[PDB]
Amino acid sequence: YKLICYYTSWSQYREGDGSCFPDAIDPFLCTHVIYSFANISNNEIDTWEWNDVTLYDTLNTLKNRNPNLKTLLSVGGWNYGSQRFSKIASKTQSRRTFIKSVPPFLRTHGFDGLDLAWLWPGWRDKRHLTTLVKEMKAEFVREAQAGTEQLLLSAAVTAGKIAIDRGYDIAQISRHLDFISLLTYDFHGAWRQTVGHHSPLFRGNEDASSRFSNADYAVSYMLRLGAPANKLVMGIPTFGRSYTLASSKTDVGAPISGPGIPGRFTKWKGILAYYEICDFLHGATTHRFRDQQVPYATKGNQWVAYDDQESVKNKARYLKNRQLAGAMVWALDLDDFRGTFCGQNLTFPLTSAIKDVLARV
Ligand SMILES: *[C@@H]1O[C@H](CO)[C@@H](O)[C@H](O)[C@H]1NC(C)=O
Repeated sequence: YKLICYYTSWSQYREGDGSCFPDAIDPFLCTHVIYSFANISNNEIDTWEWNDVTLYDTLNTLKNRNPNLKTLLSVGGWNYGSQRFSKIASKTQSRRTFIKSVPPFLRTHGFDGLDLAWLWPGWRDKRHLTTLVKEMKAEFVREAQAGTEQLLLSAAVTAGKIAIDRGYDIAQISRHLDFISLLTYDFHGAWRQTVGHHSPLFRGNEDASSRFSNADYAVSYMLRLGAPANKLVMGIPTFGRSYTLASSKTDVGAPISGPGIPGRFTKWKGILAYYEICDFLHGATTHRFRDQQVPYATKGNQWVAYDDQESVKNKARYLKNRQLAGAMVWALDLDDFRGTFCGQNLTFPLTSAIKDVLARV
């Protein structure tokens, strides 16, 4: 079973205890740690932060403690224009420059592979993504003849049916990819004017406005789309989402004035790290969507959907039962990485619960 964990670049800038560098990652936690994100500049893979070269180096030295640890670099993300990915991929010359540029850049900085994070191809892009992947792999195949062990290639895929049909030819890319991380935690559109959970595992009975909008839909659908189970990795979120409430209504359908106030360390309207969530829980009312098997919390005018040791465990049981290749965590800097907030001393409490479960019979 793989445990694929993301680390984010911009996490180093958060104040006081929120500051995370790759130094803090326990090297026996994950099987694969993925650095996010890399830029493309001059049609060529490239660093993003001013000091990525250093943080790459600090991450790749975690390999000294655990020589088996695999690392990847992720290209794209959202700060980065789909538009701009589209331009690179849809032309045979910009696509060629970029692909050729990737192996020596990985080798130089000590990575074992590439993660493609194009969020997200439009329908005109679908056929180019397929070509990118296909030719990117052939290049990793060509490079391996040089003696070093073959570079890994993975991709991050949205878990919403619409976005899947629109941008991906799953049958085709699964052939060349070493795994796919399914982004099963963006299932509650913020544009909706009500409460709701974003990584439910099951639809629930509550009403069924969408039956497609849950992890189990996403996984069965990829499998039916011809993604083999052994190349599929289910995404588990480590953060929560928050919404300010339009009333004292707090249950299914409860109306919303908008996103929740910024977390103290992440300072982003609508999102909270698990460590800022454990602190929010003090003085909160706690509930669990029985059917969707994930929790939520509320206090003052603030309502929060999130994952916990129990829901994270339960997802890991589900993916084993389904014989998926493993789990993906978003993300190491949003787990309680210091272990100081969440009562038990335990650091990376969310990621360790998964890890503990993956090891079970
Ligand atoms: C990424 O590359 C683009 C295009 O070359 C460049 O203009 C942009 O500023 C780069 N972004 C960062 C953060 O380095």
